[PDB]
Amino acid sequence: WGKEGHEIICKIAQTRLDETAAKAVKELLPESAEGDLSSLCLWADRVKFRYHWSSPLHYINTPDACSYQYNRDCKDESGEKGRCVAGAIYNYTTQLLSYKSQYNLTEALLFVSHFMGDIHQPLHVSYASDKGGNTIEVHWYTRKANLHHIWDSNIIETAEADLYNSALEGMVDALKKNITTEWADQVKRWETCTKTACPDIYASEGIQAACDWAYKGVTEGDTLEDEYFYSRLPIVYQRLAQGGVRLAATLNRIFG
Ligand SMILES: *[C@@H]1O[C@H](CO)[C@@H](O[C@@H]2O[C@H](CO)[C@@H](O[C@@H]3O[C@H](CO[C@H]4O[C@H](CO[C@H]5O[C@H](CO)[C@@H](O)[C@H](O)[C@@H]5O)[C@@H](O)[C@H](O[C@H]5O[C@H](CO)[C@@H](O)[C@H](O)[C@@H]5O)[C@@H]4O)[C@@H](O)[C@H](O[C@H]4O[C@H](CO)[C@@H](O)[C@H](O)[C@@H]4O[C@H]4O[C@H](CO)[C@@H](O)[C@H](O)[C@@H]4O)[C@@H]3O)[C@H](O)[C@H]2NC(C)=O)[C@H](O)[C@H]1NC(C)=O
Ligand SMILES: *[C@@H]1O[C@H](CO)[C@@H](O[C@@H]2O[C@H](CO)[C@@H](O[C@@H]3O[C@H](CO)[C@@H](O)[C@H](O[C@H]4O[C@H](CO)[C@@H](O)[C@H](O)[C@@H]4O)[C@@H]3O)[C@H](O)[C@H]2NC(C)=O)[C@H](O[C@@H]2O[C@@H](C)[C@@H](O)[C@@H](O)[C@@H]2O)[C@H]1NC(C)=O
Ligand SMILES: *[C@@H]1O[C@H](CO)[C@@H](O[C@@H]2O[C@H](CO)[C@@H](O[C@@H]3O[C@H](CO)[C@@H](O)[C@H](O)[C@@H]3O)[C@H](O)[C@H]2NC(C)=O)[C@H](O)[C@H]1NC(C)=O
Ligand SMILES: [Zn+2]
Ligand SMILES: [Zn+2]
Ligand SMILES: [Zn+2]
Repeated sequence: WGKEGHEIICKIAQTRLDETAAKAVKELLPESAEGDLSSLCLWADRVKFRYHWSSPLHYINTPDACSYQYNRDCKDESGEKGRCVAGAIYNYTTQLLSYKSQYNLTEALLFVSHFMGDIHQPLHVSYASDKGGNTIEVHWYTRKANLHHIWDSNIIETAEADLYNSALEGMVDALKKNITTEWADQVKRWETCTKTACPDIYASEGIQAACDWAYKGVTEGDTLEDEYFYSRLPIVYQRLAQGGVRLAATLNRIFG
């Protein structure tokens, strides 16, 4: 996701922390964050080149199909197993279990927070052949955009402006209300993990969404506008809510 998606996920998550996780997060964040996890939930994107080994950790490349399997797909372009967003979530969650080494656990917190978000963006678990939709060039209303960017940013930005009247917290607040009043039974399933982290579950949902919602109906050169926007917005909402709920549930397990 772009900035807005990560902020939403991290705002939802931080308000769902239990006392032990809330305490650990306050302790691990730098002073400059002013206690707010969401102020640093794009940090991982800002070290893609300084930590160039981290760049493949934001996504999963799959074959042209609707399936994900860790052993088949969780690898970087050189074939190194584990080097994908699912593998990164396992790595950094494991590191945080040691909290109160060799590792910087502030970085581990910021990585797991960002990557729990990215594994929920459908086009972060999608086809190698189109670079997760980056090579699918369309228009978003009147402007050129690639499909990946539409999912990272344009849908959310257009909703924030047109539907939420530029209210920086309107979408968050509406998602939180629905977590309580519309989605309670589902939320319980979203939180449950028979392990500490369950990223493969989330990735498998994501490639299915990439097939059925993101790529579906889209051809190079199309104009995506209201029909696509209104029909895909509920799945964006779902994935943001899932990401926030699962980030909190995972941190609660780690720090508990
Ligand atoms: C899980 O989370 C962890 C933590 O975030 C991730 O760890 C990171 O993993 C990446 C690789 O995936 C590492 O980067 C690579 O590091 C090696 C060198 O590794 C040694 O040096 C590291 C840096 O040390 C200096 O800096 C520190 C900090 O300032 C100082 O303290 C030191 O004194 C040094 O000055 C050091 O971090 C490494 O230690 C880690 O590993 C050891 C085990 O060996 C542990 O004991 C430690 O506790 C610690 O965990 C280690 O000592 C580089 O060689 C890599 O770069 C080369 O290769 C790249 C291609 O693969 C290429 O792009 C680069 O240009 C570079 O290429 C050059 O060198 C090659 C080899 O010689 C040549 O072939 C090539 O031609 C060219 O010349 C790369 O930088 C991170 O260091 C590591 N970070 C940490 C903190 O551990 C992990 O990836 C995560 N995994 C998943 C799945 O999420
Ligand atoms: C665990 O990991 C985090 C994230 O990587 C580290 O936090 C980062 O620390 C660095 C400093 O090491 C901060 O950058 C500095 O920010 C200040 C203020 O903007 C700059 O003045 C400073 O610039 C100087 O140093 C650079 C060194 O390369 C030079 O390029 C410049 O020219 C200039 O001389 C530098 O940019 C990051 O902002 C900060 N990131 C975050 C997200 O907080 C942890 O480092 C610790 O915490 C820091 C706040 C600071 O107190 C460090 O001294 C601490 O080590 C790191 N924890 C570790 C290693 O224990
Ligand atoms: C929070 O949950 C509420 C309730 O589900 C969401 O509002 C509902 O949004 C749906 C669209 O996802 C609306 O349904 C649509 O209505 C039109 C017109 O009838 C129809 O063409 C579509 O086929 C679809 O049925 C629904 O009217 C609306 N409900 C209410 C009471 O306003 C809301 O969007 C959710 N917000 C977030 C952030 O999740
Ligand atoms: Zn992202
Ligand atoms: Zn992206
Ligand atoms: Zn990212």
